[PDB]
Amino acid sequence: QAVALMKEHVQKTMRPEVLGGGLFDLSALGYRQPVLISGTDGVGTKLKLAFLLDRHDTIGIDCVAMCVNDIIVQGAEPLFFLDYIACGKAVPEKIAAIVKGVADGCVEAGCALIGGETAEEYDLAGFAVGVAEKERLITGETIQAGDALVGLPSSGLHSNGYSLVRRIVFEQAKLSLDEIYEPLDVPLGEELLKPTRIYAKLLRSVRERFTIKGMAHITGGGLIENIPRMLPPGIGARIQLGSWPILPIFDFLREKGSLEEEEMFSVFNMGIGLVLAVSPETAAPLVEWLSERGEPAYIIGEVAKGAGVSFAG
Repeated sequence: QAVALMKEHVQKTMRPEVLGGGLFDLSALGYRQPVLISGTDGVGTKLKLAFLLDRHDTIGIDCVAMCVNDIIVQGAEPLFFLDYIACGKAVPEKIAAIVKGVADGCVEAGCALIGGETAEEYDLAGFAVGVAEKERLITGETIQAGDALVGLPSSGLHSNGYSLVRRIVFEQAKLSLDEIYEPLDVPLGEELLKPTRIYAKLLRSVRERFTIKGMAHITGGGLIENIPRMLPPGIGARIQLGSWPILPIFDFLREKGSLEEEEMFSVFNMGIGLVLAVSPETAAPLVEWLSERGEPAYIIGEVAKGAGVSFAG
């Protein structure tokens, strides 16, 4: 049954270009000068929570999101994904649940799960491949002083800063994953397990109506480390504190862990999972457009001559 359920999950991700191992017929898409963008990633310490809660049908999404979000910031469209599950002994139902999350993420990203491997607690590793029109690569090179930074909200902690989280919730506060602590509105275990947002579909819609000069996926190192990766040399970012909603989970962690402001921004996404750089005149229109489709967005700052990220207000 587990195997049967596993095949059903994979089948949902299929797209017409997949030709029965699965091959991907790129020629069907009609790219003139195709450039392949790939990436690999592991969930990380967040996996430890999956173990403790015996809930494995969502971490697969985090895995897919980490690989896919990094691909789309370069302007690529995700094509296919492959997973690698390592474990002591393989329990069918367990593997089936891990794959289900991967498939769900793949469905959200629009990429097909064309391959997998279960080799004999566990560890998950994902690999995504995307493609972009060579002359349509988003490099951030055209970003100039004065451009606006529009941030799209994260769903929560996403997949970074879990080492610190585990230290705070287990070593320091000695909390229970089943308890509800204010300002959180659900059990801590559930909050810490919320899957990472996948921005693939949204960005594909946005890019059809607007010119995105650059993008940054907020992962390791937070806003501080990732925003500069999309900016040209000589250009820095000025973030306006209080221009976007800092999710409760972060206020919770700051309190329960007696954390300093700088450490926070150096580890957590603080509420923003993807930052977009656009010309000044595009900022408000973009935000309004997203608003009408039920997507919140915030003008979190602007770029300026210099380098690095600084905060104000």
